[PDB]
Amino acid sequence: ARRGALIVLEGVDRAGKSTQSRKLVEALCAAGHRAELLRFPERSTEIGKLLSSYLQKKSDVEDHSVHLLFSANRWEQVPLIKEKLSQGVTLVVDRYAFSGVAFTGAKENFSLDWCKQPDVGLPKPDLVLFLQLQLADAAKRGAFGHERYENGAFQERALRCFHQLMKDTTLNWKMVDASKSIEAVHEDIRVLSEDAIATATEKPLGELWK
Amino acid sequence: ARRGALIVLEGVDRAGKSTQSRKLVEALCAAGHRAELLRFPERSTEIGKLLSSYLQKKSDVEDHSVHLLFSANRWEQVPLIKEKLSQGVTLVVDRYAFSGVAFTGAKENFSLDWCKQPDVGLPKPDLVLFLQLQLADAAKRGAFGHERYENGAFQERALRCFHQLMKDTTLNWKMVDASKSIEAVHEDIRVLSEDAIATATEKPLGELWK
Ligand SMILES: Nc1ncnc2c1ncn2[C@@H]1O[C@H](COP(=O)(O)OP(=O)(O)NP(=O)(O)O)[C@@H](O)[C@H]1O
Ligand SMILES: Nc1ncnc2c1ncn2[C@@H]1O[C@H](COP(=O)(O)OP(=O)(O)NP(=O)(O)O)[C@@H](O)[C@H]1O
Ligand SMILES: Cc1cn([C@H]2C[C@H](O)[C@@H](COP(=O)(O)O)O2)c(=O)[nH]c1=O
Ligand SMILES: Cc1cn([C@H]2C[C@H](O)[C@@H](COP(=O)(O)O)O2)c(=O)[nH]c1=O
Ligand SMILES: [Mg+2]
Ligand SMILES: [Mg+2]
Ligand SMILES: [Mg+2]
Repeated sequence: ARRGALIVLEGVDRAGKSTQSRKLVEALCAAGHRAELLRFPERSTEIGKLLSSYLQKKSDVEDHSVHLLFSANRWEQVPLIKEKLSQGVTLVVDRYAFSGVAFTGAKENFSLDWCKQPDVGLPKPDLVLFLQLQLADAAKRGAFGHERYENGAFQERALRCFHQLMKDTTLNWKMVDASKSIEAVHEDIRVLSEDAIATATEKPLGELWK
Repeated sequence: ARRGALIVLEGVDRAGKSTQSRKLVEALCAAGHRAELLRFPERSTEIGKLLSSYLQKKSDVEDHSVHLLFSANRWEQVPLIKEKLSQGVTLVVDRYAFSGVAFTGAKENFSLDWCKQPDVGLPKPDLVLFLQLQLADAAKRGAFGHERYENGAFQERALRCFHQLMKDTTLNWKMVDASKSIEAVHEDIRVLSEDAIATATEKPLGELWK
C-alpha cells in the first residue's frame, strides 16, 4: 500500500514558508491526494509551550537546553509522522531539523556537528524545498517582530548555516525562487511536490543524517 | 583562585548513590571544604517535572524525546555548575550523563554514540565514582519500586552500558565496592574525593566527550 511523501519547507524568515505550506496542502487535497500540514516548533505540547515562551522572550532558556527541546519537539511527533506516511498521507512540514541546526548553529561556539546529532535518525524528508529570497526584499515583507532571532545579523548567520546543510547530497534539496508572486511560487512548489509524491515514494522512508 | 572539583557518583539502582552523595557533602563541609550536592534528574524545573511524571509512569514520553529532556535537564544547570566551581565550591552529583547514556542505551535500537551526543560538551567530572554491587545483594536492599526501569532485566542492560562507558580512559573512573557498610563505603569515597579536590583541580575544568 503506497506510502505518503514527507515534504519539508525551509527558508529564512519571511520567505513564505507558512503561506506556501498551507497552499500546498490545499492544492494537493483538491487534486485528490491525502495530505496534511505539520509545523515545527509544534507549540501545543508541553515542550512546545516551553519553546513558545522562549521565542516570545517571555522566558530565557540555556542555549544547549533549548536546542535539545527543539529536537525533542520533533521526536515526540515521530510516531504520528510514521503512522500517517504509512497510511498513504503525504505530510507537508513548515520547518524541520534544518531550521533546528541553522538557528542554534548561528550562535557562537555551536558546531554544526553538535547541532545535528539530536536529530540524527528522524524520518528523512523525501523533498526539502528551500525558499530563497534576498534577505533584503524579505525585509520588504513588512518588518521584524519582537520575537527571538528576528534581526538581520542573526538571520544572516542562520542563512550561512543553511547553505552548509545544502552541501549534504544525501538529501533531495530543491531551491525555490521565493521572490515571485505567492501564486507563482506556489505553482513551482506544487509541481515539485507532485513529482516527489509519485517518485520519491518508491523507496522506503529514510533516516536523517545516518 | 582555586576551583572546586566536580565529583559524580554513578551506579545501578540501590548501590547507595544518594546515601553516599549526602554523606560525602556532609563530611567534606565538616572538614572545611565548601561543597554542595546536586542530583540528576533535577526534578524542580519545568523539564524536571516532565521527567518526574515520566519516571512515575504518570505519563508516557517518546524514547528519543525523553532522552533529550534528560540531557537538557543537565544543560540548564551548566551556568550554575560553572559558577559554583569557579567560586571554589566542590560539587557532588548524584547521577550524571553516564546514567543518561546507560538507561536510554538499554532500550532497543539506541546506539551508545547517539545517546552520548546531546551531553557532549558538558562540564567534565574530575572524578567519576562507580558504586559496584552484585545486582543480587542490591536486590537485598529492600525491593523494587513502581517507577520506570525498576526491573532486573532492564537494570542488567544498563549495567552492560555502564561498563562500555568505563572503557573511556579520558575520564577519571574509580570503582567503589558498594557491598560494604554505609560507613565503610563512605570512607573509601571520602578519601578518593579529598585526593581529587586537591589534585584533579590543578587543571582547568574539562569538556565531556570532546
Ligand atoms: N511571494 C510573496 N510575495 C510577497 N509577500 C509574500 C509572499 N509570500 C508571502 N508573503 C507575505 O510575507 C509575509 C510572510 O509570509 P509567511 O508565509 O508567513 O513567511 P514565513 O516564511 O513563514 N515567515 P517566518 O515564519 O517568520 O520565517 C506574509 O504577510 C505573507 O503574506
Ligand atoms: N552500604 C549499604 N548497605 C546496606 N544498605 C545500604 C547501603 N547503602 C545504602 N543502603 C540502603 O539501600 C537503599 C538504597 O540506598 P540509596 O542510597 O537510596 O541508593 P541509590 O543508589 O540512590 N538507589 P536508586 O536511586 O534507586 O538507584 C536505602 O534504604 C539505603 O539505606
Ligand atoms: C523548528 C525550529 C525553529 N527554530 C526557530 C526559527 C524561528 O525563529 C522559530 C519559529 O517561529 P514561528 O513558530 O513563529 O514560525 O524558531 C529554531 O531555532 N529551532 C528549531 O528546531
Ligand atoms: C540522570 C538520568 C537518570 N535516568 C534514570 C535512572 C533512574 O531510573 C531515574 C532517576 O531516579 P531517581 O530520581 O528516583 O533517582 O532516571 C535516566 O534514564 N536518564 C538520565 O539522564
Ligand atoms: Mg512561518
Ligand atoms: Mg538514589
Ligand atoms: Mg559523531
